[PDB]
Amino acid sequence: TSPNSTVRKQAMHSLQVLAQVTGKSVTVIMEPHKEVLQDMVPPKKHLLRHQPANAQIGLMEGNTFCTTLQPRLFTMDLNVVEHKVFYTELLNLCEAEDSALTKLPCYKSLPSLVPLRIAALNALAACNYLPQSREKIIAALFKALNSTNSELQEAGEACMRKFLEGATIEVDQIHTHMRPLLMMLGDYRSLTLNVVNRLTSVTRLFPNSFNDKFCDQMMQHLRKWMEVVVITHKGGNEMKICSAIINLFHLIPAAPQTLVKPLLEVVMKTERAMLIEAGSPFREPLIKFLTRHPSQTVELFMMEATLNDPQWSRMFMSFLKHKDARPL
Repeated sequence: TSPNSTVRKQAMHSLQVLAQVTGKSVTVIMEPHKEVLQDMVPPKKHLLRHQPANAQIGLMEGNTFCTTLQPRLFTMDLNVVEHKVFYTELLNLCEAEDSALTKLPCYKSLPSLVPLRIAALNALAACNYLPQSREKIIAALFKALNSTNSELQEAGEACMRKFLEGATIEVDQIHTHMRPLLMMLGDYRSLTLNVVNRLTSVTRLFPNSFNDKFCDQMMQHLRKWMEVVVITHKGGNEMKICSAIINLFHLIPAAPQTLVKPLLEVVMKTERAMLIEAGSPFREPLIKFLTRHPSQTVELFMMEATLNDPQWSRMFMSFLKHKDARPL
């Protein structure tokens, strides 16, 4: 529970090393000592609001560590007053606005709340075994997963991955929590890089969520974004938007093989307009998608007319030379 992040992480790593060398588990090693944690896991004698931010993060990380062990060293029970207080503080920290935290004196001087929010989210995701909590925890995890902050988004994805290891989540819950984002992406201008990153995280965690019609909508949006990229190039983040959208396809299991032809056509059109082959950032995600349907790609490229057309032949040769193109 040390406030010093280096010493805390080295102690946790040291306990894991000791468990690996001895062959015992971390819980067995920590079990006779755990008396020394009784005041800290969960924090009893002080409210976290009174404690400095570094101490708060250290206590939350220590709680996450003790609760994440395979046999839990401490099991939180919401019937215990201190445990409910700690859980409520974690929920408030995850849910509250940045301005509501800033007015609190302990946070008032942090350069960024984001490390505190990540530590709180990790401490909340560790409570996957309490059946009463799950709805609020899932709501907080989805709020973090939908955060415009990149670091908070990645932390939300990781915490959701950690939470799903010990708790189920229903498809209805996913659809209800993701409905605000899915409704907004009807127009192509709404597809910022953050939105596509959030969709990527959702499809990584929950592959079932997205179906064929979503892939068609993403294809239409990608066509419009590639047209915008070409217009911008002719006039002189859209390239990253395009690349992320293409990368989204190979992570959706419901993406049909029929997408290969329009995807190749739009990438070829954009590259020909921009006159780029080596510097094209569309090849890396496209080859990931093509390797998922290698027979369709080979049959499309190995057509006589397509092998005569020098541009398509060049694109085929470039794909076949790639490291990931073993299926092709």
